[PDB]
Amino acid sequence: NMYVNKVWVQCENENCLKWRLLSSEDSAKVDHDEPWYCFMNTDSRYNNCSISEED
Amino acid sequence: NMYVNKVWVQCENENCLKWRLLSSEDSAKVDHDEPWYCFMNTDSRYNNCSISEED
Ligand code: NA
Ligand code: NA
Ligand SMILES: [Zn+2]
Ligand SMILES: [Zn+2]
Repeated sequence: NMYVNKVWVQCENENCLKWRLLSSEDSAKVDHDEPWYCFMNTDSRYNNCSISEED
Repeated sequence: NMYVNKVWVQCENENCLKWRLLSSEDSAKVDHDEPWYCFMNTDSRYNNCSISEED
């Protein structure tokens, strides 16, 4: 029995490229056929390309 | 671009059933066709059914 709780997703702004931590539910709600950017993050702590990557 | 860093795996000892956090590399090294138990955890902090689940 295994479970993925969280998934990292990369911002596709060529001047950012930061990895953001999403819940697995939120990652499931991303359209893979389109680019993903920081501003699409539901986590308001990490929803902007100017904010450093989460430790 | 997405990446799973960690995966939770459940102990199959009927008197334990605890979830343990594995790296995605370690989870990839588990044989799904066999039961998994706490003692199979490479993480010595959480490799025994008597140890509480990680926060
Ligand atoms: Na540039
Ligand atoms: Na019992
Ligand atoms: Zn960004
Ligand atoms: Zn156990």
